Amino acid sequence: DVSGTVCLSALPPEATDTLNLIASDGPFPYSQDGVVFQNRESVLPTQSYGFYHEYTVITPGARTRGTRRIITGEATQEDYYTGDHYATFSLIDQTC
Repeated sequence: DVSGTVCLSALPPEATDTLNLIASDGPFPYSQDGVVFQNRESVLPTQSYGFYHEYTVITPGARTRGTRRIITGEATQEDYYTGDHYATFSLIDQTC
């Protein structure tokens, strides 16, 4: 299930960075940025394989990708933020 919609400005600033890189088709900081997200656990709505992709939202100080991501859907501004390593997601509203 998607846990509601969140304004971009209420997310960590790194989420804004990640969306800016998605908008320019990268390049990206991690090799895993832009791989297909399978939605294996069906947390997000069911869509075709390849409908979703994932991108790192950098955690300051982390040596690894940490727990924060944006998952894109192929729909117009369909983007989800997770801060808890894909457990929960909120739809990102870039308008606020």
